[PDB]
Amino acid sequence: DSVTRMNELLEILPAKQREILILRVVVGLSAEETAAAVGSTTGAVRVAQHRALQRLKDEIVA
Repeated sequence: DSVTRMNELLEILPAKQREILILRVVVGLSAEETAAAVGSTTGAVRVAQHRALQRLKDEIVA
């Protein structure tokens, strides 16, 4: 199940990064709305996004 694999991948990330990716990508919050939602700065959300995609890319590639 594709969503099953997705959740297993997401479970590889820190909670905060999972939350950010779900909010930005699946739900569709902007970076600003996401930062407001999770009590961060937009800058912090951008950094977390970068760190998340890199960890994901690592897993997918390997």
